[PDB]
Formats: sequence, C-alpha cells, structure tokens
Amino acid sequence: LPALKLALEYIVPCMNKHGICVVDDFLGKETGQQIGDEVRALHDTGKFTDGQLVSQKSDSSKDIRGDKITWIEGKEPGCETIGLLMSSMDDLIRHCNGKLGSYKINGRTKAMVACYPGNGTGYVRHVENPNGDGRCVTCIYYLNKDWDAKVSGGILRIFPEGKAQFADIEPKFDRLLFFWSDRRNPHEVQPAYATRYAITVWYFDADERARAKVKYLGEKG
Ligand SMILES: O=C(O)CNC(=O)c1nc(Cl)c2ccccc2c1O
Ligand SMILES: [Mn+2]
Repeated sequence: LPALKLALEYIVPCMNKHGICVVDDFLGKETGQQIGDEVRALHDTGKFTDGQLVSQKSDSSKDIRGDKITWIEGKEPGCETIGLLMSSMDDLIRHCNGKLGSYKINGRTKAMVACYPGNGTGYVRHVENPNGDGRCVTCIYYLNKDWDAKVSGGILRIFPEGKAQFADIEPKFDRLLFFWSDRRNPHEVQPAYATRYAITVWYFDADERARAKVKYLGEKG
C-alpha cells in the first residue's frame, strides 16, 4: 500500500480519534522475515544488553534481568533492512505531517530494538514522555511470527486516558503500531514467556523539542 493511502485514509483519522493506530502486514512476509533475521543475528552475536535489572539479590547470580536492548542507526552492516523499515516509517510520518493533532514532526530517534527474553518479565506501567522531552509519537514494529498471547503472554496493554477500558495489542509479525507518547497513553508490557522482539522509533514535535532544549542547556565566553 502506498504510504500515502495508508496515512491519509487510516493512520491520520485513527490517531486523531483514538490516539492509537494498528497497521497489520506493513512490509509483507519477505521483508518482515529479513528484518527478523537481522534482529535475531544481532541477538545471537551478542549485540544486545544483558537486560533490565528487575530484581537485585545479595547474591548477584540470582539477579533477574528483563528486556534487552540495542540502539540501531540503520546504516550498520547487517542492519540495512532495519534501515529500510526506518525509512518506511519516516515516509508514513512525512505523509501525515501537519495532520497528526497540531504537531509538526521534524525529527526522530535512532531505533531501539528490544528483546523480552521469555523469562516471565514484562515492562511496568509507564508514560513514554511525561515531562515534555519532545517526543509526540511512538512507532513500534513487531517481528514475532505466529505469536499466540494465550500461551506466550507479552501483550502490550494501553490504558487510554478518560476511558474505562483497555487496548490490548498482540506483538504480531509485521504489525506496525502508532500511539501518542504523552500522558494520554500509559501502557505496559504483560509478562512474556517466549522471546519477543520489537523495534521502536520516537518522533519529535518541533515546538516541544525546541523548548525542551532550555531544560538541558554551550559557547565559550
Ligand atoms: O514492546 C512493546 O510492545 C511496548 N514497549 C514499551 O512500552 C517500552 N517502553 C519503554 Cl520506555 C522502554 C524503554 C526501554 C526498554 C524497553 C522499553 C519498552 O519495551
Ligand atoms: Mn513504552
């Protein structure tokens, strides 16, 4: 699907109405698998961190660690297809710009590739950007073929503001997710009992980012 039809007939209206938008079959099976292969290779060759320290015991051997991450620019050897994904995300956002709320997106982060190792760890309820650091949209791409949450857990649960209801997102292969990064969307990752991969990019609003700079402010003289 042209990034444009997707953006204009689905992503823009869905984001403006619900603040959450799920796109299935974003890149297709061949490309999705290549990205999966690239991410698994990063994992298998030790490029991820050891995982978030979840519980720290007096005996460090007993320490429990959770989500593992690596930061990817998309230009690294063996990361080209991740780079293609990132360029594809950028295309969608470009076609959305000026239509996602009143935001004007002018930049993004590198990609954060996350691996929940499947040891029953998840990610606590949180807001992405509670203090105004510039991020207005979170974009997540999932890689997990034939994921079944009834057996593997790992659901992303969002708690949209004002509503008495969940939004439960399975981390399905070739699924792309957008949601507002601010306090409108507190969310959590439920315990994952199988290896679970995702790739996240955050997009910046030009005005919020420009004034965030005042919080972390250098020329000599
Ligand atoms: O993976 C998911 O479906 C949802 N993930 C998150 O909400 C999430 N958020 C943050 Cl801020 C971090 C931050 C660091 C590492 C992993 C994270 C994560 O998985
Ligand atoms: Mn998050």
